[PDB]
Amino acid sequence: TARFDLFVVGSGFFGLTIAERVATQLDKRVLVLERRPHIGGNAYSEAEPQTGIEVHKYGAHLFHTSNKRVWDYVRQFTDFTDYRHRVFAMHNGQAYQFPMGLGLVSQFFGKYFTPEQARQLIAEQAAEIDTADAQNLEEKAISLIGRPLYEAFVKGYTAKQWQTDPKELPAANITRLPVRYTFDNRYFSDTYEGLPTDGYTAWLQNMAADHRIEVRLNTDWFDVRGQLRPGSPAAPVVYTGPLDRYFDYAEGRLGWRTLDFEVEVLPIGDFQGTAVMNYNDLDVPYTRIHEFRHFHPERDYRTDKTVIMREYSRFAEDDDEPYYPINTEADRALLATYRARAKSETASSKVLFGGRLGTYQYLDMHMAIASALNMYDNVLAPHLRDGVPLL
Amino acid sequence: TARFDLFVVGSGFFGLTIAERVATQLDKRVLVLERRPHIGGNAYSEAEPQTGIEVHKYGAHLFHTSNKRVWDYVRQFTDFTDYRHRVFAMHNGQAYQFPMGLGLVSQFFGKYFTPEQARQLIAEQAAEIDTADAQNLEEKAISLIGRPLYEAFVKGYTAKQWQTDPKELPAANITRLPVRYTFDNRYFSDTYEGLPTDGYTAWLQNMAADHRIEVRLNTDWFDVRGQLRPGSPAAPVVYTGPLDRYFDYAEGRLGWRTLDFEVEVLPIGDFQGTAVMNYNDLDVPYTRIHEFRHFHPERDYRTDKTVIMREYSRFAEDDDEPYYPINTEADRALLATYRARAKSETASSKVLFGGRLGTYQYLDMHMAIASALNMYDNVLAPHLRDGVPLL
Ligand SMILES: Cc1cc2nc3c(=O)[nH]c(=O)nc-3n(C[C@H](O)[C@H](O)[C@H](O)COP(=O)(O)OP(=O)(O)OC[C@H]3O[C@@H](n4cnc5c(N)ncnc54)[C@H](O)[C@@H]3O)c2cc1C
Ligand SMILES: Cc1cc2nc3c(=O)[nH]c(=O)nc-3n(C[C@H](O)[C@H](O)[C@H](O)COP(=O)(O)OP(=O)(O)OC[C@H]3O[C@@H](n4cnc5c(N)ncnc54)[C@H](O)[C@@H]3O)c2cc1C
Ligand SMILES: O=c1ccn([C@@H]2O[C@H](COP(=O)(O)OP(=O)(O)O[C@H]3O[C@H](CO)[C@H](O)C(F)(F)C3(F)F)[C@@H](O)[C@H]2O)c(=O)[nH]1
Ligand SMILES: O=c1ccn([C@@H]2O[C@H](COP(=O)(O)OP(=O)(O)O[C@H]3O[C@H](CO)[C@H](O)C(F)(F)C3(F)F)[C@@H](O)[C@H]2O)c(=O)[nH]1
Repeated sequence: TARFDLFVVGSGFFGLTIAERVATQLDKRVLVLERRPHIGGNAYSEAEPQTGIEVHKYGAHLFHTSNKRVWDYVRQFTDFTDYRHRVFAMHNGQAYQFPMGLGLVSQFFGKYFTPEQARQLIAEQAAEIDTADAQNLEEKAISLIGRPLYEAFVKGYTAKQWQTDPKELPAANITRLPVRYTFDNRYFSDTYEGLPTDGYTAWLQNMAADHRIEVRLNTDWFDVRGQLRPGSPAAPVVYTGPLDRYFDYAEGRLGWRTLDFEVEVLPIGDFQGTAVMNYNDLDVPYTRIHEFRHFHPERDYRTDKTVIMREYSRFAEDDDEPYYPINTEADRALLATYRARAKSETASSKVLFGGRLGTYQYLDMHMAIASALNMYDNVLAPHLRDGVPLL
Repeated sequence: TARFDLFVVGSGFFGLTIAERVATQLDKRVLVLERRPHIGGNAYSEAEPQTGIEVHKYGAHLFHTSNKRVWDYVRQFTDFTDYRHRVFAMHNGQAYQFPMGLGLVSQFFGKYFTPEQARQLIAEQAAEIDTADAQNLEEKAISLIGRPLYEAFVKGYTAKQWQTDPKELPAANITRLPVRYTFDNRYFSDTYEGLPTDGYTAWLQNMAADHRIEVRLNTDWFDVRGQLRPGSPAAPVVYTGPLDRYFDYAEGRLGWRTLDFEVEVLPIGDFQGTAVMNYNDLDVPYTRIHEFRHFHPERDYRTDKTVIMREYSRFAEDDDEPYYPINTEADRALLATYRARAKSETASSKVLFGGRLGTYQYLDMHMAIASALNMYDNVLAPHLRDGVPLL
């Protein structure tokens, strides 16, 4: 007589992966509850009416992974193009090859450097701190790319994105970018990469297309959990919303970063001649500019119009939507207290916590999907199928 | 009682395509005669013993095509990697993004140019001649990329490759390179591109693997045609050797360009950090340098050794192997006389002429394969199957 076998809070890639796996592999009924008027979370996309160009409404999303299982899993719901993401950096009125590589070095220092000459120069300029003993973002970056490059391509950019002292930011944030001594300027270094052939929304709709999956939009979990859970007493709950918001900020508010976007349809065919242009200087407010027509070069759009998007970073207010965890020393101490409360909620009320917002972690699409598969394999499936305790 | 149904002179991509199609689609026996001690022509490759790195013995060969039929045809004999060829240009001790694009323009002129600002600058600097009215290479290049770029990236390079006045060289030679106003630096602009997964030699061996195809190496056609053709009187002949050499240079010698190579195994892991580096300046003898480890970035070779190859251009002597047709006005006049003789040989002795050497034409791998398929479909197959006259 139980209506649902599982509750899922959030229709992001983590939530949809969980819902899809439980519904199709266990033949169970899943209710997905979404606060927003649309599914997919921040991966939600829409076609711009004038051009037909797919616009990433919540910031550019580029898919990439070296996990074969994840790669094989996502291909069940969408095809991928042969797109290879590349980023250019604007500094002092000049566009630079990016990231760290022979192109960047040769441009910034005025002459060509062999792979060995480049390693030497950097080694010299990284002498202050070694890579292994780097506590924070600043120590890590300087140890990897040297100081003169750090000031001209990291200092200003980091200040605009976090508004937090780099000595207080995690070192893992900078290791997201590949450190290279070749002319290769692929922004990612994963085995598999590409954009959804028919868009992200179509991809996300396929994952929730199963008839055993019900998605209720414009619905807040905390407004309806009092009535739904009695309808299905034994049904566990997978929560992917903000971790601190779940406990009503009892111990305090975790530091988040949010983003403002500026979408504009220009009466020209090409604005910058590339997909993403980073702006490292402080004389400009936005961190970077996206031109979505270059996301799909295999497609042919009108050559008299183009759609660009400028990106702005600031602290996430109470009514803002959290995009990036800050993870300072104070933030991590607060996180540990919420992790304890979360661990108690699992034992007391069968509530699991996952996703970027649910765990306060810097998660990409492929990392959240992989994390969702792990939670399913090791936690959810043994419980829903064999009755194994959730923790 | 006829031993062979077809004679093929040359085991290049043109010759092997012809042989493979006739043998498998018509169930006919084909004799392939090769002057060299190996098959594949200039596409022949070998693994360097110290590293295991595939070396293109007769110059770097990059496959690319927009022809779906050709693409589907070649995949029957080999797989292709996701390799995308890119070339960098060395000038005045600095490495430049190549070819014509926003990267090159921004580097050479000292500041960033928008796609519109770039079109303006070039337009100004191309004012002398318009693209449509370009008679030769020099007029075509200047009309496309402007003069200051022409002198710094085309003048010196063209002088080293052809040693012929650019006003006397074909305009089609420069249109091989994509003219761009974006940051895209893909050297080719075809739909399909990649390198043979298991090497070129394995690819070529598969095309001639059929039991109805016999390949005789170290055999010159003109030494054995007197005895072979009586053995198979009705068998046509597909000749892919030098057109003028076939008629013993009766009307004169066509102008060809040959190449000398300098292969070296260096005691370092990386020489230039990219596959191909062009040298546009005259203060260096070689036209470009290839580093073959970057041809296959999906592979992992030893990091203490690397194999490079320097390329030198000069006029093809009598004992040299012709690589590039010069095609001056005098050359084309001589070609017209050989085309008439060739047309007579087809009527009198059933001898077809194809390939880069057989037609004195600037042919790529995909263009020769496509040309071979056309000759098969429209000429050879109707003759060998229905008895239709060859011309
Ligand atoms: C600006 C930005 C850029 C990114 N770029 C990339 C990229 O380039 N490549 C890449 O691989 N990844 C990228 N990511 C990461 C990726 O978008 C997400 O991690 C991904 O969607 C994974 O799912 P998630 O569960 O963390 O969903 P999230 O989208 O982080 O959000 C999950 C959902 O929970 C819902 N929710 C929250 N609270 C409630 C509630 N109370 N009731 C109901 N629903 C609720 C929200 O509506 C939200 O839709 C980016 C993320 C951001 C923010
Ligand atoms: C230096 C160079 C670089 C190239 N790079 C590329 C590239 O990057 N991408 C691309 O798509 N294409 C490239 N090509 C083109 C390509 O290599 C050839 O066009 C291709 O092999 C097509 O076949 P072909 O018949 O023209 O054979 P070719 O190799 O031009 O030669 C055909 C064969 O005829 C044989 N032969 C000649 N005379 C006799 C005789 N009397 N008896 C017996 N045999 C004879 C020769 O041994 C030779 O092997 C390049 C060519 C050269 C020369
Ligand atoms: O020019 C730069 C670029 C980055 N950084 C530092 O690296 C950190 C992370 O860089 P990222 O590019 O990974 O930042 P993200 O916003 O998470 O990455 C998004 O932006 C990219 C746009 O090309 C991609 O869309 C993406 F995949 F990496 C992203 F979507 F997640 C930054 O926070 C900053 O501190 C710099 O310091 N300077
Ligand atoms: O820097 C340059 C480069 C090219 N050129 C002009 O374009 C003409 C053709 O350029 P190409 O690159 O097509 O010359 P090719 O030798 O036929 O091309 C070979 O070299 C390339 C190496 O990256 C590729 O391997 C290839 F495919 F294009 C090639 F094998 F055929 C040149 O003859 C020259 O006049 C220049 O003037 N300057």
